[PDB]
Amino acid sequence: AASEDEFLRYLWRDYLYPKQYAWVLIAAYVAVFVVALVGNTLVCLAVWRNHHMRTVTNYFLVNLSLADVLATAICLPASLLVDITESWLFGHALCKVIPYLQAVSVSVAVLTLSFIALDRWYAICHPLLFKSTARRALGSILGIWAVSLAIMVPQAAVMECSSVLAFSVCDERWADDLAPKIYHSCFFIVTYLAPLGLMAMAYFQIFRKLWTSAEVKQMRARRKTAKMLMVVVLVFALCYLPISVLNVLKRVFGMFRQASDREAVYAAFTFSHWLVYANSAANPIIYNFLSGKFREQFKAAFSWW
Ligand SMILES: CCCCCCCC/C=C\CCCCCCCC(=O)O[C@H](COC(=O)CCCCCCCCCCCCCCC)COP(=O)(O)OC[C@H](O)CO
Ligand SMILES: Cc1ccc(-c2ncccn2)c(C(=O)N2C[C@H](COc3ccc(F)cn3)CC[C@H]2C)c1
Ligand SMILES: CCCCCCCCS[C@@H]1O[C@H](CO)[C@@H](O)[C@H](O)[C@H]1O
Ligand SMILES: CCCCCCCCS[C@@H]1O[C@H](CO)[C@@H](O)[C@H](O)[C@H]1O
Ligand SMILES: CCCCCCCCS[C@@H]1O[C@H](CO)[C@@H](O)[C@H](O)[C@H]1O
Ligand SMILES: [Cl-]
Repeated sequence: AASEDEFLRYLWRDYLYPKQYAWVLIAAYVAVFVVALVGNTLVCLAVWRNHHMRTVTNYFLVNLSLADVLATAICLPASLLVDITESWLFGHALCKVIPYLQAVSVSVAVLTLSFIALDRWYAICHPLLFKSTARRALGSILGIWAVSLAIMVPQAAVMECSSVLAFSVCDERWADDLAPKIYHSCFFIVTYLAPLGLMAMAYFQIFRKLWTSAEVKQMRARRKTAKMLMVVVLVFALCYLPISVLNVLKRVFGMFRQASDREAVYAAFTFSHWLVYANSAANPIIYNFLSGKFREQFKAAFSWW
């Protein structure tokens, strides 16, 4: 009578749920992969074609798309396999490269948003101290890459591919308990908390300032960009909060060592990994709704191809 209820429960646990879980996982990763690649390519195209769009902000936004593409093309497919098998199938060398490239992508992105807020802050709040030209934005972009490429070397250095006795795992090799705590504390503050906290205070001051016929035309244009950039910074802080918190709890507070909640821990990190990659898909979509100049070029792309 009730025996069929027990069968359908084990049918759900053994087959239906895991098959319904792998489908949503792969569809979410694939949908983000496609949208992030097309959108971020359109961003680079829209600025390359439209010469009026070659502002200092948009030159930095193109750099953000390069960091997003780097993570989507290389890191996203690797993260998808790890989140399914929970093992490393790409060998010893890629165990250092891919984790390194992901850290490099995060540094470039947050440093790019920082220089954008810094450029807007001096342009609106404190004029005539520092001149910002597209020629000098290209030099800042190169410095952003040089710094990110350098400071993420220790991340690559600690990666180790160790066999488990038939399958390999890629994880960090730490000689002592204190080093990972100090490193991952600095990682969280340097790549997340400090820049976003400064950015929030910068945009709050920019909001106070923004909210002669030429000066009114200037403000209304600057208002359209501030409204967009504040959303980008807000979506960025949200997309990156879960993984940043999970890494601090794991690496600094020694959590998630018990194997009883294993699947729930995998589910939490998996969704947080996807949220990072979803950010790359969000940015072009944000530019479409909050920027009419990007919207125009995006509509021109769908009409042509
Ligand atoms: C690693 C990479 C770093 C380098 C990357 C560079 C990134 C650069 C980005 C943006 C430029 C920001 C420019 C600076 C903007 C600063 C804006 C600012 O002063 O904020 C005020 C609030 O602060 C205050 O009370 C103080 C608030 C303190 C909050 C502390 C907790 C959050 C931490 C947040 C991060 C700390 C970082 C530390 C930097 C060394 C509000 O203004 P308001 O008009 O009301 O006048 C003040 C009023 O009189 C206070 O009532
Ligand atoms: C899957 C993924 C996605 C995003 C992040 C991330 N974390 C913090 C801020 C932003 N994003 C992480 C991550 O947890 N980290 C980044 C890095 C490893 O990245 C990868 C990426 C793909 C792969 F197959 C193996 N490792 C070094 C360790 C650690 C800090 C992992
Ligand atoms: C918003 C749409 C509805 C979401 C519903 C999610 C149901 C998940 S049931 C799932 O059953 C497994 C059986 O093996 C257990 O292991 C898991 O702990 C448990 O989470
Ligand atoms: C992304 C690829 C799919 C991942 C699915 C993970 C969820 C497993 S649910 C369930 O967990 C039980 C634990 O008690 C086992 O007994 C069952 O055999 C298993 O079905
Ligand atoms: C650069 C800053 C470095 C900060 C990290 C080093 C200090 C350890 S924090 C400490 O970690 C323990 C791990 O077991 C937890 O049990 C505690 O609750 C928590 O307070
Ligand atoms: Cl792994």
